[PDB]
Amino acid sequence: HLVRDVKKREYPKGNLPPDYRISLIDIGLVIEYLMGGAYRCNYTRKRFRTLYHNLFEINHFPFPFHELMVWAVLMKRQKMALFFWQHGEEAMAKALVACKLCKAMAHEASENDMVDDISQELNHNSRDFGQLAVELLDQSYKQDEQLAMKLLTYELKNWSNATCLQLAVAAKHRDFIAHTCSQMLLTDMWMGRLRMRKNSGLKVILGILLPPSILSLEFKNKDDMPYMTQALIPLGRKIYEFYNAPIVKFWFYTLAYIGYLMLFNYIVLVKMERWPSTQEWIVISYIFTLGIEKMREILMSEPGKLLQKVKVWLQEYWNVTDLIAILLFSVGMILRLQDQPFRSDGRVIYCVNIIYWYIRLLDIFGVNKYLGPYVMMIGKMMIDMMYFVIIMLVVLMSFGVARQAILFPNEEPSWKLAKNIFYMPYWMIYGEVFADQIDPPCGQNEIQLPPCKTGAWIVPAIMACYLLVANILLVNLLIAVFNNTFFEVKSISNQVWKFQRYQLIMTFHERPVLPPPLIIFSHMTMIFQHLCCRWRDYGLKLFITDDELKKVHDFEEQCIEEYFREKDDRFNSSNDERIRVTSERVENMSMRLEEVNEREHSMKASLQTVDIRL
Amino acid sequence: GKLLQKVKVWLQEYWNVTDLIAILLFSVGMILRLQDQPFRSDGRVIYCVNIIYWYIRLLDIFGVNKYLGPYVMMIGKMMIDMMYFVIIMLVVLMSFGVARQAILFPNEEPSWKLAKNIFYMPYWMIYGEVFADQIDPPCGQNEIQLPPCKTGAWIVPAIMACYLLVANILLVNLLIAVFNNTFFEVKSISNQVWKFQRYQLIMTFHERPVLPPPLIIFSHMTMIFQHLCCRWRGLKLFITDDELKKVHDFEEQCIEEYFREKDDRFNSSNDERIRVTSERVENMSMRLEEVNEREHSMKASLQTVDIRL
Ligand SMILES: CC(C)CCC[C@@H](C)[C@H]1CC[C@H]2[C@@H]3CC=C4C[C@@H](OC(=O)CCC(=O)O)CC[C@]4(C)[C@H]3CC[C@]12C
Ligand SMILES: CC(C)CCC[C@@H](C)[C@H]1CC[C@H]2[C@@H]3CC=C4C[C@@H](OC(=O)CCC(=O)O)CC[C@]4(C)[C@H]3CC[C@]12C
Ligand SMILES: CC(C)CCC[C@@H](C)[C@H]1CC[C@H]2[C@@H]3CC=C4C[C@@H](OC(=O)CCC(=O)O)CC[C@]4(C)[C@H]3CC[C@]12C
Ligand SMILES: CC(C)CCC[C@@H](C)[C@H]1CC[C@H]2[C@@H]3CC=C4C[C@@H](OC(=O)CCC(=O)O)CC[C@]4(C)[C@H]3CC[C@]12C
Ligand SMILES: CC(C)CCC[C@@H](C)[C@H]1CC[C@H]2[C@@H]3CC=C4C[C@@H](OC(=O)CCC(=O)O)CC[C@]4(C)[C@H]3CC[C@]12C
Ligand SMILES: CC(C)CCC[C@@H](C)[C@H]1CC[C@H]2[C@@H]3CC=C4C[C@@H](OC(=O)CCC(=O)O)CC[C@]4(C)[C@H]3CC[C@]12C
Ligand SMILES: CC(C)CCC[C@@H](C)[C@H]1CC[C@H]2[C@@H]3CC=C4C[C@@H](OC(=O)CCC(=O)O)CC[C@]4(C)[C@H]3CC[C@]12C
Ligand SMILES: CC(C)CCC[C@@H](C)[C@H]1CC[C@H]2[C@@H]3CC=C4C[C@@H](OC(=O)CCC(=O)O)CC[C@]4(C)[C@H]3CC[C@]12C
Ligand SMILES: CC(C)CCC[C@@H](C)[C@H]1CC[C@H]2[C@@H]3CC=C4C[C@@H](OC(=O)CCC(=O)O)CC[C@]4(C)[C@H]3CC[C@]12C
Ligand SMILES: CC(C)CCC[C@@H](C)[C@H]1CC[C@H]2[C@@H]3CC=C4C[C@@H](OC(=O)CCC(=O)O)CC[C@]4(C)[C@H]3CC[C@]12C
Ligand SMILES: CCC1(c2ccccc2)C(=O)NCNC1=O
Repeated sequence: HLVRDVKKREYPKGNLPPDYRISLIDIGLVIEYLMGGAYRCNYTRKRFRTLYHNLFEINHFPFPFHELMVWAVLMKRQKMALFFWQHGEEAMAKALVACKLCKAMAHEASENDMVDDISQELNHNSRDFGQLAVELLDQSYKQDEQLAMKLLTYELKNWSNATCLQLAVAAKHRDFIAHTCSQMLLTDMWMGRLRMRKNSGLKVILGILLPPSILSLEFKNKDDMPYMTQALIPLGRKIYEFYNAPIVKFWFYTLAYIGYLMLFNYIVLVKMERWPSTQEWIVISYIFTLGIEKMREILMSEPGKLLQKVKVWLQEYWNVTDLIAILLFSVGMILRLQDQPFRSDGRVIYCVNIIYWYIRLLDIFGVNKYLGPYVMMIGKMMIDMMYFVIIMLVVLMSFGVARQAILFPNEEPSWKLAKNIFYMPYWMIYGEVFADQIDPPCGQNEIQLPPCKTGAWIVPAIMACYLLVANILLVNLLIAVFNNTFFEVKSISNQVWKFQRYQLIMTFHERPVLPPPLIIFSHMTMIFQHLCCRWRDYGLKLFITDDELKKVHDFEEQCIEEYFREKDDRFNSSNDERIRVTSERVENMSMRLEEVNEREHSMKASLQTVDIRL
Repeated sequence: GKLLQKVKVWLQEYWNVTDLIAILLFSVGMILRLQDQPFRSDGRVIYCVNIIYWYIRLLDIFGVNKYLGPYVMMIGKMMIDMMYFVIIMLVVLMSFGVARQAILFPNEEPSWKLAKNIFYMPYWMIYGEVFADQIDPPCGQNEIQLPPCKTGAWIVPAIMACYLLVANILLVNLLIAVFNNTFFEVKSISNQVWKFQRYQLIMTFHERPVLPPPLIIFSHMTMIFQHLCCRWRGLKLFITDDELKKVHDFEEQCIEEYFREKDDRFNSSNDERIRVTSERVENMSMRLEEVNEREHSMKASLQTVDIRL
């Protein structure tokens, strides 16, 4: 099923004839499609294409097990694949790749409507291989924490030059990106080349606001852990390593967002004249220079097809709601630069972006380890709040239509009838019963009150039923929902926060130095450098040597051997297996001891016969 | 011994710190009140600020009772969850307030009352006052000619609706859930911490003077006079050496019985019983195989010797 899809999508054939002898080149194209992204497998590298063309001790694969694992995972031979995982090397890479392969064959088989037993069992094998990765990583963390880092970040040349961090995030395997080893390593990329492991927020902000405070900060050495993408003199390196550190580039974009948001408030509370004010020109700068940055994230993303780059970008929901608000603020500008009333309406459009850009402070707030899980808590409870909104919408419009029609009989077609359905009953949920208009005094002589509309006594009574259902039934049931969905959403949103930290370090490592209002200088540097170097890759890898590659390898088979050894020891000392082994040995006692008694019967009988003959 | 270390140990107790702060502000209020106007009203204002603190302290006063004290520590532990709610609600409140003030009043001038109108109306909106006359005021019509509707003023009831839904229904109920799931943990910790702070309670009131604060100046002058005249001219039991011998022997009895009862629980837990039985049964299998081989040889030798006889 896979080989038909990768050949039909390459050169549109259709159903390939079943006699097709699927080449290792063709297997390589299956591997790239299931992996996704920029993974370009060693089969379809241009050297092995030459080798297959020139052949159909340079025939044996240097590390055969790696190719066997991929062979057994693609053909669903699970017990064979788990034996291949133990016997070998780069096992951390092998388990995380097999976790992504098993998940990728899972949704492909469900898409092709292959039988459900295929899709369930491939998702079971994905959880098995992913669980072996956590239990190997934990065992590496117990022995030597520093060598576990090198295992997590070294450049996996046999797996399209990725690292074990990138492979797990691509596999969305949340527990691997939430273990203590990965989080304290992601902290090390966050602080960058700074060793300021204390009161981190205050010292970095004082470095930004007062640039002389950078010189009093403790910086790590040049060989502690060089996480990098592609491979007076103190004081210049001190400023450069500070103003490239990802935690520095965060708070320097954050004090420019808080500086933007403080400025835009001033232009809309205070009047706007015909031409833009000095404050408003800094605002207009911030939106468009951000729009160039949001454009940059699309073009310099992972895929190659422009539409596939766009599809990667639409996945992040905070990124797409940036560009909608940027285009909305542009529309608000062009109207604002015209004569009123066009200006008045572009004033209004400006104030509606305020509804968005304070809510984007929620995402900036997500960096903190306490407010961050609180924010993802809010998003999950709103799905429960939508069901509250639908049930409330029936009860609100049932009171609203009944009140507007009984109290106001002889009305005419107007859209204000629709407003009066939703106006008064909606504010009754929030503490205002509109007490003067509950039961207005009618049909009496105060002056002379107007005559009572027929059936107006029903309006207090259906008010009573509506306020009981709204405020003591459905709001109270929403409280009961929110408690009993709070625990599991808490446990999920901590681990999802710890998993989306990886996105947060890696994007800010790729964002420019200067803030959004000054990003036009760095953006001109990138455009000029790309054009001039033409005339004349992602992630932070450790890029290790060869003799350290051997050593990091030897650390890892000892972790495979010790993991499997403690698994055999825990099984052979668990109470379940001790009762089993005791019971089976006692069963083999009973045939034995009964045989001893029958033979001692013949021995005592032969002793009696010899006693007769002696 | 050092004065700064004395100050730091004293500054560990937070109530003590806020006491010294409140006494300094009451001193400042006294000085401004014993001057003349326009300073006497300011000293009165400082006095009325200080009564808020001297009323809250009642919670520390109430912290001796077995039921109220842990409740006060519970309130203190849920303040942090409220602080997170405060930040989130502040973001939503400022969004509605800025949108309201900028849309409804479009020709204002630089003034600090803009910041008041940002925060005033949305904040009282959370506590059951929707300010019904100013939700959608009638405009753009004659009934007297009402002033023309500001452009986009229809948005204000809609962002009102969304703000009140995300204020009174979402965040408050989420804080109910947050307080409600963490109540058990905070309860257990607050009872244990209250039982711990009772030591500081007894200790401090053992060392405090007898006369009340309004008459502690007599005990304080007695203390300074006693310190001078005697310079010139915890609660322990101080047991005898015999009783030291008895409490010592009591303590080896408890240490022995502790280790012995631990070894009994280890050698009567189901885990060790199953382990020990399994090891014995393994040795039994080797030995019964040996007895089988030997007695088979013995039966064969008995048959051969019976052939001999
Ligand atoms: C780093 C983060 C935490 C804060 C960065 C933002 C502030 C430094 C900015 C944002 C809003 C700015 C204010 C916006 C508007 C004005 C009015 C402006 O006055 C006028 O335009 C008319 C009178 C005159 O010309 O002085 C004087 C500067 C001031 C106070 C600005 C001072 C600088 C402020 C506080
Ligand atoms: C780049 C932003 C996002 C963050 C950094 C904030 C500051 C660099 C900005 C924010 C507010 C700005 C101020 C806003 C308004 C004014 C008034 C302006 O006054 C005049 O031009 C007076 C004469 C005239 O009216 O033409 C002088 C610049 C100044 C102080 C600006 C200086 C630069 C400030 C402090
Ligand atoms: C003044 C009035 C108009 C109030 C404004 C109401 C809305 C415009 C805001 C208020 C709260 C916001 C929500 C707060 C929390 C979240 C979770 C967050 O989403 C995520 O983190 C993605 C994962 C997830 O949804 O759990 C950002 C979107 C969302 C739904 C926000 C969407 C926009 C909302 C509904
Ligand atoms: C069940 C709950 C969760 C949602 C249902 C409530 C909303 C859909 C309602 C309640 C208040 C309504 C608003 C109340 C008042 C107005 C003003 C109205 O504008 C005018 O009447 C023009 C100005 C004027 O004539 O005074 C336009 C509709 C609107 C925004 C209404 C739109 C629909 C709203 C937001
Ligand atoms: C399942 C639930 C969501 C149903 C809710 C339906 C009502 C909210 C809708 C459906 C039909 C609507 C009516 C359809 C037609 C008209 C005529 C319309 O008249 C005009 O616009 C004036 C015509 C002119 O003079 O040009 C005013 C709104 C009104 C009463 C509408 C008011 C709102 C109504 C009752
Ligand atoms: C289904 C849930 C999740 C969302 C709620 C959707 C509806 C209940 C809202 C969305 C759009 C609203 C409408 C948007 C605009 C108007 C025009 C508005 O017209 C006026 O106020 C005319 C001016 C006047 O004379 O007063 C009357 C309310 C109405 C129909 C609103 C009624 C309530 C609607 C249908
Ligand atoms: C009239 C207006 C100004 C309202 C006043 C509100 C606050 C001044 C009060 C109300 C409840 C008080 C809280 C109630 C409970 C506690 C626990 C208590 O803390 C402890 O006992 C732990 C600290 C220690 O004793 O070492 C005293 C602080 C605190 C947070 C209090 C701090 C002051 C608060 C917030
Ligand atoms: C849960 C969190 C988000 C609450 C945060 C709300 C506060 C930051 C706001 C809400 C109401 C505000 C107050 C509303 C009114 C006033 C009166 C104002 O006094 C004057 O303007 C003096 C002259 C006059 O009274 O007209 C000074 C600011 C103050 C205390 C405001 C200070 C800031 C407050 C306390
Ligand atoms: C980004 C979030 C977290 C905080 C947003 C804070 C705003 C509510 C503050 C910060 C900048 C403030 C402005 C900074 C400068 C001024 C000028 C100031 O003008 C004067 O003081 C002139 C003399 C006078 O009229 O008193 C009036 C307040 C105002 C508009 C401030 C109003 C309130 C603002 C917008
Ligand atoms: C964790 C939470 C509780 C922190 C909340 C901090 C801010 C939201 C508060 C604290 C101090 C407040 C300020 C204290 C005093 C004033 C002066 C006040 O000025 C006036 O009212 C001037 C007189 C007039 O009304 O014209 C306007 C609100 C403002 C800026 C307040 C706005 C809201 C502030 C910044
Ligand atoms: C506009 C907000 C922001 C930002 C700032 C801090 C954290 C996350 C995002 C920015 O200032 N420029 C780059 N991207 C962005 O959207």
